[PDB]
Amino acid sequence: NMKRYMGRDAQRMNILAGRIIAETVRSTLGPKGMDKMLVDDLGDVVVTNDGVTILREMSVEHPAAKMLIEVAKTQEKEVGDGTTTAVVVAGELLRKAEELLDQNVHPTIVVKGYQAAAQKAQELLKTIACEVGAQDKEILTKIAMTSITGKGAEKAKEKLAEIIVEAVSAVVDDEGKVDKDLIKIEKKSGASIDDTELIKGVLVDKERVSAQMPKKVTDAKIALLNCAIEIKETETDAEIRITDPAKLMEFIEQEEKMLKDMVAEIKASGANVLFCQKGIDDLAQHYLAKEGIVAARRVKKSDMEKLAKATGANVITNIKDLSAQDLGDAGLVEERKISGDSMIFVEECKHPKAVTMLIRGTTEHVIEEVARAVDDAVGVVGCTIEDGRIVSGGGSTEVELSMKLREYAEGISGREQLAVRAFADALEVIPRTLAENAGLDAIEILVKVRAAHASNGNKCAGLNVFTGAVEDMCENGVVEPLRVKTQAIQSAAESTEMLLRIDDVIAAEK
Amino acid sequence: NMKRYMGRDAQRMNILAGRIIAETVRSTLGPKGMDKMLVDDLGDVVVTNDGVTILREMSVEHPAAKMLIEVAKTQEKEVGDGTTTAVVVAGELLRKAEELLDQNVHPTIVVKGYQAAAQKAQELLKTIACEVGAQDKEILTKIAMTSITGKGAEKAKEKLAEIIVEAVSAVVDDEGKVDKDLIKIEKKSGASIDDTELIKGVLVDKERVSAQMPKKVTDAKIALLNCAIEIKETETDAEIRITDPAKLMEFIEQEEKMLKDMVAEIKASGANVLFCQKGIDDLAQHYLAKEGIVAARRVKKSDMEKLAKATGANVITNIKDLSAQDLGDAGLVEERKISGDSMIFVEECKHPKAVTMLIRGTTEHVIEEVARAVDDAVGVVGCTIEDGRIVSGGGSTEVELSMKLREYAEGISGREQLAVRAFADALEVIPRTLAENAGLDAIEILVKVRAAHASNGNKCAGLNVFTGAVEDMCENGVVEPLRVKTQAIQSAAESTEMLLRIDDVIAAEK
Amino acid sequence: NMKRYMGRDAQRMNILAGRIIAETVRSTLGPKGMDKMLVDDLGDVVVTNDGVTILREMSVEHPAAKMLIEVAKTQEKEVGDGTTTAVVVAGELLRKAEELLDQNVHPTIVVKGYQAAAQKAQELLKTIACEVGAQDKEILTKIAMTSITGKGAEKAKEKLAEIIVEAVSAVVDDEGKVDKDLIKIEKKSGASIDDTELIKGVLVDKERVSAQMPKKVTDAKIALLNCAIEIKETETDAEIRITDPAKLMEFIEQEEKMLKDMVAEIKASGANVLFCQKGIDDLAQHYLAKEGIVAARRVKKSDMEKLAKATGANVITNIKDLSAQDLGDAGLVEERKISGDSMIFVEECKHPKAVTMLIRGTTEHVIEEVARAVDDAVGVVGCTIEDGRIVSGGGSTEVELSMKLREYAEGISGREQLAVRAFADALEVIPRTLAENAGLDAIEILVKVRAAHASNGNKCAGLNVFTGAVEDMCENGVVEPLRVKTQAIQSAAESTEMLLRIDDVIAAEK
Amino acid sequence: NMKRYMGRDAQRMNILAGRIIAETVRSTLGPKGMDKMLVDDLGDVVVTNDGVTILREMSVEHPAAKMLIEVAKTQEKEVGDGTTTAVVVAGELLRKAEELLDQNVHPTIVVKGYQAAAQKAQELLKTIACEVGAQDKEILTKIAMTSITGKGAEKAKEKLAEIIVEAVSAVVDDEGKVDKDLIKIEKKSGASIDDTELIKGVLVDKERVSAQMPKKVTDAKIALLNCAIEIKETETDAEIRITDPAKLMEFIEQEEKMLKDMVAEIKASGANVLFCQKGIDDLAQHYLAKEGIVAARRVKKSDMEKLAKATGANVITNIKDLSAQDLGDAGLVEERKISGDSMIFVEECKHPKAVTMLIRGTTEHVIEEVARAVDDAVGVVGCTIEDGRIVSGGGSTEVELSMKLREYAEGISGREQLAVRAFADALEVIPRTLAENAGLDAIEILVKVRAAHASNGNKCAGLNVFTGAVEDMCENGVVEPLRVKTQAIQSAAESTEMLLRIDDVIAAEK
Repeated sequence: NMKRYMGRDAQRMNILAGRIIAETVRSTLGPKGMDKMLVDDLGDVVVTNDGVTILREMSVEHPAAKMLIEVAKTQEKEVGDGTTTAVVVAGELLRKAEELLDQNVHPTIVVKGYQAAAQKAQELLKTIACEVGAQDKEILTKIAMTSITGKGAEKAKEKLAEIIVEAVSAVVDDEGKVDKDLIKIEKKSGASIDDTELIKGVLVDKERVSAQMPKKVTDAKIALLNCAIEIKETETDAEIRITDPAKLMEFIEQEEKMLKDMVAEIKASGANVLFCQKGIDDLAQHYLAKEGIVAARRVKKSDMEKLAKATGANVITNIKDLSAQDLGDAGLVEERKISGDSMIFVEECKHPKAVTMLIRGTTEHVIEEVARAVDDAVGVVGCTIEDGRIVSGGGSTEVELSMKLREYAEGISGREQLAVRAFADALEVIPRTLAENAGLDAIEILVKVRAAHASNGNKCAGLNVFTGAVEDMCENGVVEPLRVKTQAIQSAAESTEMLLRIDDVIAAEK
Repeated sequence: NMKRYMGRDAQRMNILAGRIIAETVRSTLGPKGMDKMLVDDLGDVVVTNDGVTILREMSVEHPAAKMLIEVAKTQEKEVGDGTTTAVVVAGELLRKAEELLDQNVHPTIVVKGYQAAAQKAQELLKTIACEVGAQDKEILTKIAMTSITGKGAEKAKEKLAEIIVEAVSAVVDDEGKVDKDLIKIEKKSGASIDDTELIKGVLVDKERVSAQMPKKVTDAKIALLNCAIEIKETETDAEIRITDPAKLMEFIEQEEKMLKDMVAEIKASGANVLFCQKGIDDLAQHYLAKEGIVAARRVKKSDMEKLAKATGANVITNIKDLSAQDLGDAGLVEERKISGDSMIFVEECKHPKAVTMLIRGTTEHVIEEVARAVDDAVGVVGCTIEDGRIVSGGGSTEVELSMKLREYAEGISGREQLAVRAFADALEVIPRTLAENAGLDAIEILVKVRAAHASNGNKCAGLNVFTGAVEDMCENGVVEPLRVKTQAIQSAAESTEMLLRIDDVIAAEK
Repeated sequence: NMKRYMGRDAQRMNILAGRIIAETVRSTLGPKGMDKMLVDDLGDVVVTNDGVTILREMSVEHPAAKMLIEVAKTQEKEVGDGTTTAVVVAGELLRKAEELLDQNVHPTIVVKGYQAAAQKAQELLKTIACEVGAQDKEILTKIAMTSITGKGAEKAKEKLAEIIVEAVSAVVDDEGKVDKDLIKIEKKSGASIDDTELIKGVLVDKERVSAQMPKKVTDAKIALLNCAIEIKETETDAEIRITDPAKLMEFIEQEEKMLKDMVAEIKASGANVLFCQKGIDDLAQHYLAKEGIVAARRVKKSDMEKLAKATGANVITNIKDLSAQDLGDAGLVEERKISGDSMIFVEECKHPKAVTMLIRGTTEHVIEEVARAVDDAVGVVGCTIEDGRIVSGGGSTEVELSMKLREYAEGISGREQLAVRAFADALEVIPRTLAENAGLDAIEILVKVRAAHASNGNKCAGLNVFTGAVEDMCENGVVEPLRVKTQAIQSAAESTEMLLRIDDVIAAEK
Repeated sequence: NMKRYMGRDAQRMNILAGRIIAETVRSTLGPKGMDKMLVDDLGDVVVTNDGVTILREMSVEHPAAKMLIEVAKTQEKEVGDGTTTAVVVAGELLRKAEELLDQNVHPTIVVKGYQAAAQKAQELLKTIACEVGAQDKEILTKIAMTSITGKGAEKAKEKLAEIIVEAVSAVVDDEGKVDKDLIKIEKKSGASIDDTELIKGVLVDKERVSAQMPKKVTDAKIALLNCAIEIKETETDAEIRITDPAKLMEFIEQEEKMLKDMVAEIKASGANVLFCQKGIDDLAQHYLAKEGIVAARRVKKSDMEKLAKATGANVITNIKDLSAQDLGDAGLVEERKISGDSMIFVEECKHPKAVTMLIRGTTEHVIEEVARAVDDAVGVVGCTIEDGRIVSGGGSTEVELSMKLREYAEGISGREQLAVRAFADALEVIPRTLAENAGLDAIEILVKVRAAHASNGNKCAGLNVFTGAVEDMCENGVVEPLRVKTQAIQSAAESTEMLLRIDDVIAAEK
């Protein structure tokens, strides 16, 4: 019952099917891209702009499509959004090989061509790289503004870019390995995007441990405890053997003394706020309250980590080693209710190594996609400070790229010319698809812009989709990180190279 | 319902079916070989070039095909890639026997012939053996370059061969038993092949045990512990019987003292990095951190083994025997995140007995097959230093081999001549299949190259598939280990010999 | 639904069905015999030459066939291979009785005849017995060379016979009860038969217990321990009741002391190699390593037994009784990897009472059947030294046997003549079937060889299947143990005798 | 359950499916074309080279494919073979529109382009027309030799072309409407093609009506009767009322007299051979035999028609009007058995207006396809004398056609350029597909031949598939009727034009 594909059969399936996946998602590309609604088997509803979410959620059957998950997953780790860009070009590359395969051009020649094209593209990528001010926050923000496109919340790119770039600039480390996961994205539905804000510290989704404890403490002295605040029990099994009535109270009171004195030791640190990863004994809560100590229980480990990054406090295992010099600082620690939801807010931190962006919004889908938009911008900004070099975006540079690729094809010649020239031909699909999704005549845009664009020193001329005509991309600030174009485009092809080597598909049906 | 085959019936099935398996995989052979896509019953997708993976993953039904698994499995242990070479010749040997069997040539005569052919081939194998510089790394690398063919990452054979041969030369032992499993292949998807590199030490896929511990230590003092760092519990069952309140704290504190002092003993070794195969008590982490000790927990035993090979450190069971002289060394021990994945890197080791090659790449399939390519090259290089003798490859030598096999057939005569001559005839299928898969007229190549090749002292003349014409294989460096051709070809036949003795197949259907 | 057979009905079934089993396996007989492929219900594949394997694996339905399992099973215990010989004759004996039964010859007369034939055959067996040098190893080897026929690895009978006969001569005991199970056959797929070898000692399929222990020790001092090397626990239930904190360390250290001192006692024996049938405590490994003791854990009991036979070491239960005089010796004990498989080799033993033959080969089937071939040769050689008397083989002697059986029939006369003469007629089927399977005219061979063979003193004239003509079997060394022909042939008939008494078959269907 | 296609959906289906039909039949094109085996639902076997047979016999499901039946059916009526030529180009035209449709080029623009291309092609067709001798039989035969290609009986084109062209030249009428159905193709399996021959007259598959009649008559006097030779019965119902015994014989004898005298009247015409479309009374046979009249009964109407064309005899209804001047002539009328099959042969006719080609051959398939080959040649020869103008064939002229089509595209410009240039691009697929089916590098042939072909006055340069290289088509006589290229190519596109207008497919499942 399972189908078996060899040679041309496998080619027809792999090419058409992967192309069909691309044909499905091609509409999502860029400022003019639209969105998709995916509902799973259990009936749960997801609204997405994200290609990876689309691929990982859609019930993908053909292996060749499943390959795109691997590529897009890597694209997520490096560049974030715009993966549609790579997919669409690959779809054309599949079509371009189909045409050459119909001529019976040897598959290894096509791949040989793409390898040479990758090497030549690397040179071209280094050539198009525009050096920019590595520390200029405002221009960096301008890049972030372009980064915030292809979602409906770019109307507020003003505040949004400010928060996102500020957050990244805050976490800048000597070494580029800066992990954007050190910037927390906190989601809370309710209200609208207008209430979104930057917290120079951390928001903890927990409740005040005891109702009687202070609700707000300004210059807090933060302690981090990962141990439970209870009567400690040994690892070795042990049992009390009582032989006299008074012992009943002596041992009960001993546990009272161990807890109480342990709390006195907590108090002896000077701590005024204490975060516990595990639980807190009811009586512990009582004494801590009487000691004026504000407590948070069962704090999620990753939150414990961000607390350390914000306050400077170190997680202590043994209270006996806990001293005042182990305490961290926060300009304000306060218990807050947002949309009536009790949470513990760590704000105004002195020298936070991590920060948290609070996102507000009308629905779960709103806050999911806005939060996703923030992660996306944050990734590309991170790359932008990681290599202070950019290129114009919007499909404009790919014209200049194909421009000289055609020259290489002419200098190479023969059948290899076909493979490289076809690559170049596919490289132009990006502006072509943008134009079509923008509702414009793509032939008009490509011909006319290509004519203007080529012109030796007219590099930045691209398409303005708002006025629907050729325009200088530079002054409008339509640019992209060098890294995003670099890794996405080159890898897009290099992964296809393996698919092109496939001449036999033997697949069982699940 | 089960089918039963005897005599000719069994012959027709065994010959056709095994031939069909060969017909399926024949396309995968050599520099011009293509790839296959296999998807299992659960829908999981595998992309492979490897014959053994193909046979062990494919749902093989006919026993005769299952036999090839046994041969290919041995081929893997000795020679690695190129198993297609043996399979294809065997397929022709099956066809050649079919023709002779249609004449009713006695099966034992065919086998008798192949036995004589194996013995004569051994003499011929010793004759074609070219002695080469046993320690010449660069020429060895040139061999490795040929070894890296039949995969799409040979574009980077420059760096790749350098790492692979360097790694093997590093682990050279007085005795040839050098086990290439002493060279670790570490896979990490992300980025592209470009980032692949040689680690003169070991990469450990674990996280820093305590967040507060040093993240980087240059000249580290490595200790290897296989015991858990916890309060030790006896093998004999034991229970504490408490009769006084103060005992509760005395025993709790006793465990604190046993742990703490045990840690002091760890500190007394001078160790600055400690690897634990089992777990580490939370409080242990605290004290070790305060002692400035960098710790790794739950370290995989095989990683513990490579750590010993890299640092010189010995795995200690009893801390009481742990002393500074038991410590090993590493030029750098550092906590790193790659693609945002926390790992512990042991680099720049002084005199590493094992090394680790880090492979980067765009997809899981990329890193699987590149890693497989590395294992393959490593095996054939190992054989190459194991016997410093080589032969030309590419099907060229097999012409010279059949050349004199024909002379033997003429000196032997009779019906035995048919068996030996048929063997020789089958021996030429290799260049023949390469030619066909290369898109060329195989008769043209065989006739014309055979004419040139024979010519007494024109041994190295083989086929250049890039220009598609006869060429001197020597100057182009198209060569293979003596061992690979030796074991693969001789065994290929010797296994068939048993199949030829089969005159009755009685098989139940699963 | 079950079928019921009486009288002639049962005769027709029993005779035809058992004959059909014989007709199936008759092709496997002798130097010219072929092989069979049996695949079970689970799809597992077995390749065999062995009749017992064929019968015990085949799904046998008819009871009469199941009877042959009992006979062949006994044949295995006494003579090993050649069981086809007995089966085929019995098949003819069934046919010969059918002819006589069609005349209504009384069943008890047929059996009465076979009883007399067994008695007369015993006299004839004693008469044909050729006395040979009981201790001549080389001629014994020549017998072993004939023993190695009917498998495809007789090409290497040179080395193979040398190892097999040497191994038997090594284990010769004053008493003939020598059990060939005292010679171990060790199988390792990989490489080819060429690497097969004799180990004057034992190969143990286990790993070095601690990585730090010596990997090779020449003149080893072997100790055999069947007890686990751990803190000993009493048979009586016991529990420690701790009342003071210091006890925690006192009891932990007590176990450290019991283990450590126990190891000191091990060291006090002088032992340098220790085999443990059970497990070894992790700390025990540490101390033993520090003491320079090479250890093997979880050693299979039968391996413990062969170790005793090789080294002279005695298995000790109580270490307290272990002394240096209990230690055994081995010329070399070494940790080896074969095909990358860690194993512990006990070689060069001084006065080994057992030896181990290492078999190499390309597939599992190779090593199974080669190992089976070794067991077979070993059994018939054992019989050959057990009674230093032989006869010519190849069906030649059975002519001389029938020759005088015909004389007995003539001296007996009457209906009894028919039974005995028919037995004699069946006795000639062996050379007849060999001839047919050899592709020759069986009537030509039987008539012509019978004419020459009879001739008073021309006993050794038999068939040379290689040149396909009559030849003196003696000079070509085509001979068999007296025992094999004796037990196999006589019993073959004596078991049939019971089947002939069956006049009623009432069998339920499973 | 039925599927519904709109817009792109319908485009993808129509384009792919029709292309797939083309991909199936493309292999059948030209001298190097191969054949197909089609077996219907009832199991009957058809072997064909003919596209129309392929389409009308294959179970075609998609309407777009069914459209090709309409085109090919017309192609059959005008040009006969080579329909694959049109189909393949259309398949590329579908692919070329797919590429333009993927750019969203307006469908009417594509069609507008093809309309202009048809008009320009008409001019180009008139331009390439080579005027040739209208009555030169031998050169005409040379054209017929090319016409006989793409079937395996062209080995005998010598005799075959001679018969076919002679037959056409024989039936030449002042007016071109000459219907080739006036040349009968008579099939008789048996013997081989060698016995094929031209009959200047007609072969009738009927038996001699009376065994006693002459078996052979040289200068026969032919009469054609379409009425039955029986006692005539009135249209009006009538009954005889007998009142006297003698009347019984009077009326019986009256019928004897009416028949007999009617026969005398037949004899009075002088006729010596008589063909009856209906039956012949038994007694009529008797008298006609006695009168020396050779008779054929139940003659098929179409055979009656060819008899008139051969002899000049006119079909008579009323014998009373039959006179000697109504008789036709034949040089020989004879009863013959071929392969033992009695038939009536009308040969050596004086001035035959129709002729019959007798085809012999080994199988039914042989005579079906050879007969089909004869019909095909006859059609294209007919066209060739219908307009005494030809062009080179073999894909050579289509290069020159596209050559100037490219010039038109350049002189037209804009988006219309794309449509026309794409047409031109598709026009080259013919030599491209020939090259591929010829086993050659199509890019090599197209590039190299295009380079030579273009060259102003180098028109006739095409591909010689026998030597596999460029060659002057003229001297080798590789030419085609002006009509065949004209009607086939232009119509091929004009039919596609309608398919391109399809934007909605609503199809029920049968």
